[PDB]
Amino acid sequence: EDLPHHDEKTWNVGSSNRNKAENLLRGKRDGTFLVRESSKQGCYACSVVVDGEVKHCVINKTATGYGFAEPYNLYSSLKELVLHYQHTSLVQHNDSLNVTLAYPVYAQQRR
Repeated sequence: EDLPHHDEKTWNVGSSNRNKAENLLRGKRDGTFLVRESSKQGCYACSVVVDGEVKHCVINKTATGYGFAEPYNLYSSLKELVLHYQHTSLVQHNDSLNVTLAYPVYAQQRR
């Protein structure tokens, strides 16, 4: 059916505090991830949950920055980042993050 990626609130929880994020990250099966801001700083970051621990991936939008974007790959919008980040394995990070952003943190809850 429709994918919850079209919904920003499904993975966007910038309003959630870092401590609140732990609760959101806690109780979630591996694969679930959330996107949030540095709160007051313009820096962005998404946290993911792994069978091993909760992680805080960093994302940064700049004239030429976004977090995921290398000469080989270059994401123009965050919406595309979330879609591909679900098909990309985080293992590459710390060479031990065997997981893929599979479902938004607020995907199961809809208004």
